[PDB]
Amino acid sequence: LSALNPELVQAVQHVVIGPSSLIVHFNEVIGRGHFGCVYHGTLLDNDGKKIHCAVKSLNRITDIGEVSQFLTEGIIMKDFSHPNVLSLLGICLGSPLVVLPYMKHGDLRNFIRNETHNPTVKDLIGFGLQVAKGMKYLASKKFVHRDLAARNCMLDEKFTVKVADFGLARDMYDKEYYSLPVKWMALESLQTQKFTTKSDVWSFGVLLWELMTRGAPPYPDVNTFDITVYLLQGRRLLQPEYCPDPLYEVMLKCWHPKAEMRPSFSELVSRISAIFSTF
Ligand SMILES: Fc1cccc(Cc2c[nH]c3ncc(-c4cnn(C5CCNCC5)c4)cc23)c1
Repeated sequence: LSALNPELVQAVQHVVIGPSSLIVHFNEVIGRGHFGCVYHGTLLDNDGKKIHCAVKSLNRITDIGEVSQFLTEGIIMKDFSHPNVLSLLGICLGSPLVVLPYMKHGDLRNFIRNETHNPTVKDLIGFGLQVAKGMKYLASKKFVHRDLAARNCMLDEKFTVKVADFGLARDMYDKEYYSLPVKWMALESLQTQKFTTKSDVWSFGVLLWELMTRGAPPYPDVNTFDITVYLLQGRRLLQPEYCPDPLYEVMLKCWHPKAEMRPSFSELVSRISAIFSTF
């Protein structure tokens, strides 16, 4: 730790959580191992208020070169703050730690799939509008997500959706064993391996479809290899049973073959809030 550049150490100070500010409960995992080694933690603020948090041990980082790089992704993610984006509470310098807020209802996909939960069409559209608000913010900062899907959004105790699985919160589903999300990808990303805000808009379209079907898998009868030819033929996901026609018009616009013809996230927020307001 002494070996790190002093000007870089000074730069990351605002992101660092001191060991006397955090109680990590290494004896209790969050979400029955489905999110890897994520533990409950208690973070103390400047006034001593207790904050329930989720603590991820970043096992991939070993050498000083990697520590220095992760320190930069921390500085960048710390500047990202919005009600519909998962915030980075801080980092701890064994393994470096990533401290994230605790999300009572886990991931959005599992929540909408759970038989015991009964969100209305309005509630589902509200979740979609929340995701659109989070993405409008990321897009405003020229940040391209590359893996937007319902499994990658989280829900807190107030049912606020937080876009996640980006920056230091990426590989959210990395499970350890002892022995590309092509169905959410824009046609041009499948052909070029390049990603833009316009390819996030296509992905948002599929997540909208996921919300309106209460988490059904997209294109269940189509192989990942066959998705390109299927999309090139002009075939698209069909209108869900309980989905308003203007909302399906929105989804279809997200899947337009010409990237420039797709709505921006600011247009999606405008259009979806107008639809939400009719309920
Ligand atoms: F972008 C990320 C990067 C790394 C990790 C993570 C995961 C993560 C962060 N904060 C969390 N806070 C709570 C839960 C969680 C899991 N399951 N549950 C409930 C669900 C209802 N049943 C009881 C358990 C709550 C998971 C997380 C995200």
